[PDB]
Amino acid sequence: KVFGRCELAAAMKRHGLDNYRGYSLGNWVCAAKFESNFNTQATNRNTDGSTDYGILQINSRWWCNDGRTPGSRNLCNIPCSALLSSDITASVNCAKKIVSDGNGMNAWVAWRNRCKGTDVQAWIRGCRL
Ligand SMILES: [Cl-]
Ligand SMILES: [Cl-]
Ligand code: NA
Ligand code: NA
Repeated sequence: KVFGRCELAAAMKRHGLDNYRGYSLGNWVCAAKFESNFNTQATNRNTDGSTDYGILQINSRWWCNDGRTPGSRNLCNIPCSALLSSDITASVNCAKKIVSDGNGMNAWVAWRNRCKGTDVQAWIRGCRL
């Protein structure tokens, strides 16, 4: 599913991401835009052989099991395919674990390079939330 901007913002609010660990909703919408273009089906392979999955591009080396990333961890205890669903629950629940692991949203490269230090509020402007 390809979300609209305000549709995704509302879904992330419903799932508890607004101000989660101090990150306002716009941060999460901005990260999703540049990680996946709001497409839950997005996948991208990394040089080390791991793969990133879903709307927030969660990596199989640490967070999910895809059956082809040797020695990796499954810290979210889920198959990576669950992160491609039109229902974002599994992606949100795993993202909450990631953002709590000490490095905050710096775990998402696109957030650090394209959202951090910008007016992220703009990503939720106009939306009914
Ligand atoms: Cl959803
Ligand atoms: Cl933080
Ligand atoms: Na915001
Ligand atoms: Na893994």
